[PDB]
Amino acid sequence: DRLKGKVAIVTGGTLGIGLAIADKFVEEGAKVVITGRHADVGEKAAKSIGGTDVIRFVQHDASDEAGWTKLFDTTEEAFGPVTTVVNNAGIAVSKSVEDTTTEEWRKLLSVNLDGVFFGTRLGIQRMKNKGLGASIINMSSIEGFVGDPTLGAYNASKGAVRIMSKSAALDCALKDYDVRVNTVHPGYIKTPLVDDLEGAEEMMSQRTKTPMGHIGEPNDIAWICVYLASDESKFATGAEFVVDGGYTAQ
Amino acid sequence: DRLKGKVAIVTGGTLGIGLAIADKFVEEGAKVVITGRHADVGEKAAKSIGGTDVIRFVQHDASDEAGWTKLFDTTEEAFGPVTTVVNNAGIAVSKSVEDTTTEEWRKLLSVNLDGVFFGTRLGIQRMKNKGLGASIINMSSIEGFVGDPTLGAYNASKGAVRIMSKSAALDCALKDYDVRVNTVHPGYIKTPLVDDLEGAEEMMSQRTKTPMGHIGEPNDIAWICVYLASDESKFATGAEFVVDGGYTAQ
Amino acid sequence: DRLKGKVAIVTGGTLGIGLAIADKFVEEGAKVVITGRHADVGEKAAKSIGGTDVIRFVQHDASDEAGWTKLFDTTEEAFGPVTTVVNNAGIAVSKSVEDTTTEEWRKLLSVNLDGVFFGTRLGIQRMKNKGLGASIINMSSIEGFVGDPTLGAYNASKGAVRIMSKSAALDCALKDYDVRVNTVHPGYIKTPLVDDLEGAEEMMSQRTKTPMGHIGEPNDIAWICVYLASDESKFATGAEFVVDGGYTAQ
Amino acid sequence: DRLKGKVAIVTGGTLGIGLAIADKFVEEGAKVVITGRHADVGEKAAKSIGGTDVIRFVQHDASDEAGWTKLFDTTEEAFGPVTTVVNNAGIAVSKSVEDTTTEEWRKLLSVNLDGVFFGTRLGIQRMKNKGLGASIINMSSIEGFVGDPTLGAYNASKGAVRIMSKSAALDCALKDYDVRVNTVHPGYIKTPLVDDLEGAEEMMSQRTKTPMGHIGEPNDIAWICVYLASDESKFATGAEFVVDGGYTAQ
Ligand SMILES: NC(=O)c1ccc[n+]([C@@H]2O[C@H](COP(=O)([O-])OP(=O)(O)OC[C@H]3O[C@@H](n4cnc5c(N)ncnc54)[C@H](OP(=O)(O)O)[C@@H]3O)[C@@H](O)[C@H]2O)c1
Ligand SMILES: NC(=O)c1ccc[n+]([C@@H]2O[C@H](COP(=O)([O-])OP(=O)(O)OC[C@H]3O[C@@H](n4cnc5c(N)ncnc54)[C@H](OP(=O)(O)O)[C@@H]3O)[C@@H](O)[C@H]2O)c1
Ligand SMILES: NC(=O)c1ccc[n+]([C@@H]2O[C@H](COP(=O)([O-])OP(=O)(O)OC[C@H]3O[C@@H](n4cnc5c(N)ncnc54)[C@H](OP(=O)(O)O)[C@@H]3O)[C@@H](O)[C@H]2O)c1
Ligand SMILES: NC(=O)c1ccc[n+]([C@@H]2O[C@H](COP(=O)([O-])OP(=O)(O)OC[C@H]3O[C@@H](n4cnc5c(N)ncnc54)[C@H](OP(=O)(O)O)[C@@H]3O)[C@@H](O)[C@H]2O)c1
Ligand SMILES: [Mg+2]
Ligand SMILES: [Mg+2]
Ligand SMILES: [Mg+2]
Ligand SMILES: [Mg+2]
Repeated sequence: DRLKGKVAIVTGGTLGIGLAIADKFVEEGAKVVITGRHADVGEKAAKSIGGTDVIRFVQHDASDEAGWTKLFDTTEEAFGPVTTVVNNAGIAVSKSVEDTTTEEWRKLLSVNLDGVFFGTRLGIQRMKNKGLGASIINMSSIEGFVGDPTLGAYNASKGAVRIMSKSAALDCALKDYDVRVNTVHPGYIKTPLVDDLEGAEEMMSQRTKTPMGHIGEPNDIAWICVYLASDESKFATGAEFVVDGGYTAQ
Repeated sequence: DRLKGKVAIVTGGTLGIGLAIADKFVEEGAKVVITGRHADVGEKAAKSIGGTDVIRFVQHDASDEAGWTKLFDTTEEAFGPVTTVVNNAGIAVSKSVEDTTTEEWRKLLSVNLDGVFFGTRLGIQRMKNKGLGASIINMSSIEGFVGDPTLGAYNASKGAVRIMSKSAALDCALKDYDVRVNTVHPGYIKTPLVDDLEGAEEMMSQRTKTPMGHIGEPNDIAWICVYLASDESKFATGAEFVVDGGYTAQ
Repeated sequence: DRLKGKVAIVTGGTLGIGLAIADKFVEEGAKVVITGRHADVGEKAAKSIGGTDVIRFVQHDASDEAGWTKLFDTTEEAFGPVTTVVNNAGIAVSKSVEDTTTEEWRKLLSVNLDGVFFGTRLGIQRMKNKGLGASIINMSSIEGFVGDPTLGAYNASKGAVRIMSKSAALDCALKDYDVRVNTVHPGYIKTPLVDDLEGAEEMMSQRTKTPMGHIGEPNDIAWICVYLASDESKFATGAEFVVDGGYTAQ
Repeated sequence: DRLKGKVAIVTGGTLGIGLAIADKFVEEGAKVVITGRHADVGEKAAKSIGGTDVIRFVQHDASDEAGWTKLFDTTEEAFGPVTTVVNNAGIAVSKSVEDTTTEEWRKLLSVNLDGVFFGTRLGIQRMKNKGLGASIINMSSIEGFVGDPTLGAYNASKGAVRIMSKSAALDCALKDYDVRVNTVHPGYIKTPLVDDLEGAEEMMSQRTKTPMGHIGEPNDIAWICVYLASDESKFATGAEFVVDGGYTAQ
């Protein structure tokens, strides 16, 4: 319904937030290609949402530049012209700036920053001037707004994603590309990422962190992405959309 | 559909943005009471959207404090317990801070600030702890983010609404009131308000103002309000939602 | 030294932050008039900093509009043309939006908002186009950035001051008035205001509030005001300056 | 005077903003080591400010990780324990996100992001827990707040610097390291960087960009850095300091 005729690429769409985004996208009429590095997890994820007439899994590392062009070619051949790109693939490292190894630093930014750049850049090139009502949704974080003492590299990547997206949004708007670029800034969401962050759920459920006294679910982010992907938000570009249970409000 | 069982008060719902919010709210299954100071315009506005089974007009000035209590009583009698409050009623004065008369200053703030406060305060008192999935949507502006040399009082009011709403959102969250509070920050939208601002449409359509090269329509704001009113945004509180064609992105 | 030839009005300069601003202003060569409602405290405050050749007390309520004109006339007669206005006079009420009486609401805003407006508006009219390197410094807060569940009216006032100042700054800049307008956003500072907020010092000293593990002192705000008052910041206008021990960084 | 006993490393201190920072730092009593890639420009710069008793040039690429440790060792041997680190070295590329080569992307981020990370990380390790009143000043930009259609990679780096610094500031504060971390966000400043951006000065001097109708000078940024380096700002950490002639205010 709300995403009629839309064709979406959702990176890291096999687990957590990305899975829910893909799930709700298909539910609203969109055709979706999800990516991930693990094929077994990926195929199970895709089949869990629907058949290959609406959703397909493509194994792809978001930091793999050459693979991005093939990903677009695959999606377009399968479903027609890509209209929506969700740069969701991302990882977290639990290290202060002081304690961050250069290897940790480079690896996180390769995925969280370079991966988003690859998708956004190619997304603009491929979707511009085609009357698709194209939408690029880049997954930032509340960590793109505020800092965390043990998420140094993570903070850097999300701050980068936040502002880089504004540049793309402006360029597309000024050149009448019919492409919108926005960022989503989830608070803490119950996902495998958060499960891997030791004690994060109990600590961030505290009122001093999340005022609602609990963390969110992947569907909380799926629904704001549906809005941004749909023509409902045709006047929304370059903006930041925060779903965080009040985290950044205090 | 998306607003099933919701009962909404939309202040200033007889023209422009408020009218579209009411229009789309009814479309998504909500019961709506719209307010305005002019009865002739108001009654015509309500009938243009639907019958009295889904929408009714109530004559009410948002700055009328005593009237707010009667408004809630009237809405509740007609449709049952209020679940949604859209503090949308607002006015603009085209004056620099330097050139603003104290009368202009007090009158704009009476409506834009005191009115939003009256609605938010009573909204919390009336909707808390009732499992309604209550949502309070306060209409700020891009003028709550950036200044304009000829919108002094307006800027003050929208900045106040922006941050006051965060206070309410936090209070409701920490006390488990089941009430969410968010602000919407429209860019320039084609409405009687903008029509009353001499030459505003052509000037704000310039790329140096709105990068998309045009201003928005009332439906652009209606749809984000639908999202905030719905249980889809159950994890969104204390946040700011900007639909401005890229105005604040540059 | 750093404020040579400057003539400053500092509202609420008899205690706390305002007192320190006046103290350091005089130290850096400026002539200062401090205001307050209590004459006994005020006269003692002025004499504690210096003689009437550098600082004088004038009894004046910031919400007294007519009194503002006489204040400027008095200051100018004593020290020559005013070059600097610090709208610092402000009060706090410890109430949620829900629990705020309309009387509390109107009174806080009368001082914190209308007072700042009166000073800013007249400040522009009186200091523009005189080559004074004029600076208007409006005292907002971290509560102009984030909300607090028990500072509803306060949050509104500080958000208003934050954005209204931008309007004034832009107007002055575009019209080449040689007047700059900026806002200062202190975190929690050890003052009679904070002392009047029951238990505020111990609670806001907690790491979850102020990361430095303590609140600030009035001199912390004095020194950033000295910078904004001086010609050192001749390229700074419409901006927000935060001294909060990291409060808003998390 | 204001920087008594301070020992500063200023990366890219041989031209533009960095040169002025070094100049004013020495003027205020600090000992300074400036870096740059070109030795001839570097030595001329250092000698132009003072003798080797107050300032020395060290040839160093900010993206050279191993060189950073030697830089700290050199500075400390020459002047005693480092107290201040100004991560100022940075470059700009005039390309939209769409038109940005991966090489351009990687090279800019290597300097503007990785360089700042190297300096901040080592800065914390070397200056913590020594009672130095240590200050880390990371040079972001207005391009870390808003986007520009032809500064894609640049926007990314400055957004990254903006938020990464907050993480460091929090960690240092919570662990009582006696190290502060803040970001400076200059508007357009007359420097060789801006001269290399074709037509940037005339375009950004337009009122629609910089409201003051002109761009700034390197000293405008030097003076805010002096404040941040001095003990005057001992309560300021994790914050953003904007000197932009009103650019981001509209
Ligand atoms: N969960 C939160 O609290 C939260 C909060 C704010 C922002 N975010 C952001 O939302 C995004 C998703 O978060 P999440 O919690 O859902 O993470 P997640 O649960 O761990 O799932 C991440 C997904 O991305 C895939 N992936 C991981 N690395 C990849 C790579 N290099 N290339 C392609 N795909 C990759 C993963 O599959 P494979 O491992 O098999 O590759 C997985 O399907 C992230 O960008 C995150 O930064 C999350
Ligand atoms: N249009 C924009 O570009 C724009 C941009 C950002 C934010 N906003 C905000 O969005 C809100 C609505 O904007 P708008 O453009 O649609 O305004 P509008 O076209 O002029 O319509 C305002 C509506 O509010 C009613 N109203 C006016 N004063 C009232 C009062 N004291 N009490 C109750 N109702 C009142 C009006 O009806 P009556 O006159 O009969 O009372 C009218 O129905 C405003 O708060 C505005 O500040 C608008
Ligand atoms: N202290 C903090 O933690 C903090 C944090 C952020 C922002 N601020 C802001 O910084 C400003 C000063 O704070 P503060 O802590 O130093 O307050 P304070 O300790 O209570 O002192 C307030 C000063 O203003 C005067 N004053 C009060 N009401 C006035 C009025 N109507 N007209 C003129 N003068 C008046 C008071 O003298 P009289 O009573 O005799 O009139 C007093 O000298 C305030 O605007 C506050 O909102 C403070
Ligand atoms: N100018 C503006 O309008 C403006 C506005 C906002 C932010 N900023 C930021 O302020 C900082 C300085 O700006 P600027 O205008 O003064 O630039 P600039 O005039 O071109 O000077 C940059 C200085 O850094 C040195 N440098 C360049 N690349 C380096 C590297 N890889 N390693 C070490 N040193 C290096 C340069 O010397 P060598 O070439 O010999 O190496 C030069 O001395 C930058 O981070 C910039 O992003 C500038
Ligand atoms: Mg990199
Ligand atoms: Mg916070
Ligand atoms: Mg009033
Ligand atoms: Mg702007």
